[PDB]
Amino acid sequence: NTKYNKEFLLYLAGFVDGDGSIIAQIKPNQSYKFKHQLSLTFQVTQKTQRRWFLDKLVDEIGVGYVRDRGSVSNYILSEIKPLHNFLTQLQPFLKLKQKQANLVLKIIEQLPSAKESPDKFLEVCTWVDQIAALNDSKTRKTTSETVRAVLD
Amino acid sequence: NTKYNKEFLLYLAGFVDGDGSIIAQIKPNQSYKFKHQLSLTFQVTQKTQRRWFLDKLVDEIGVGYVRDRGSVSNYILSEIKPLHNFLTQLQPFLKLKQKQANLVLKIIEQLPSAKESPDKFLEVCTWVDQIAALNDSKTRKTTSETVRAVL
DNA sequence: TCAAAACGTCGTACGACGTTTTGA
DNA sequence: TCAAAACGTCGTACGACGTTTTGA
Repeated sequence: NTKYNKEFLLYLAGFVDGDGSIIAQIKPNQSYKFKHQLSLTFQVTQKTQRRWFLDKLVDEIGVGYVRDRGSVSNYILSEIKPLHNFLTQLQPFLKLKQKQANLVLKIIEQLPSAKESPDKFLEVCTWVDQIAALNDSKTRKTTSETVRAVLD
Repeated sequence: NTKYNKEFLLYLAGFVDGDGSIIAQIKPNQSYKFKHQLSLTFQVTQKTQRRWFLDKLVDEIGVGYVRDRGSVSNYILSEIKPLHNFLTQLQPFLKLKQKQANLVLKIIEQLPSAKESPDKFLEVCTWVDQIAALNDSKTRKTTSETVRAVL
């Protein structure tokens, strides 16, 4: 892993609480077993002028990347093992997004177990619902209950 | 004149850097000698469902109040002295808003110096701009020129 | 099959201002 | 003539999804 110092973890938990985003998706893909991918994405969208912030932010955390969208850039971390580490250390300090982080961790820890059984998959898809609910969910298309459809 | 928890200062500096607002307005009013009020505001906006978090702020910081906006809510701190204290302690831990902090600080300090000698009042009004420059301003109306041309 | 990356999308919510009153 | 509250309101990000690709 990598072990994050407490001064830094404190600041970050603050900044994540206000300006930052924890996303959980079920992505229709024909390529998979259950024909859905479970993606966890942690992300912070800054204004490209400020990319230095997201870049320093890449260097400090030591994992993940910055994508330039044009006027805006994101810091993205989709890598599961580092993500899990990041979110365990941050969770204790989160005053707002704490539950979503705990839900991301629960989802991750159970990921392998979910590939095995169909109805076990849906139990995990519900948590990626519960996560969605804790954001203001707009364009959401694929839910846990969309999956149950095909699974039959 | 409260001293703050460095643990809580770090979290807050992180929070403010992301979600916080430092606003410097030149607000024309007909009362004042120079016919402008000088106004500093540090605000945090949160959906009213989360209003407790705003209350926590009123508590941890000790001063300021929550305004219920309907579906959303603001924590406001407009009191100059508490604001100068708060920003002094927070300023070293600010990354993204760091500059704004030190302007509101340097403004607050020069306030009485501005109450007297308008050419200095102008010099200070200038600092409001530079703050508005660090935010991306949208509806900005009254500026340091707006005042000056009337001086 | 899977973890990841790559990339496309858009309706409004709210930051950052306004204006005007209170209570000295 | 002040500080400080009260209250009002708009433009363009942007957040939270989305689809598709990559390479083992």
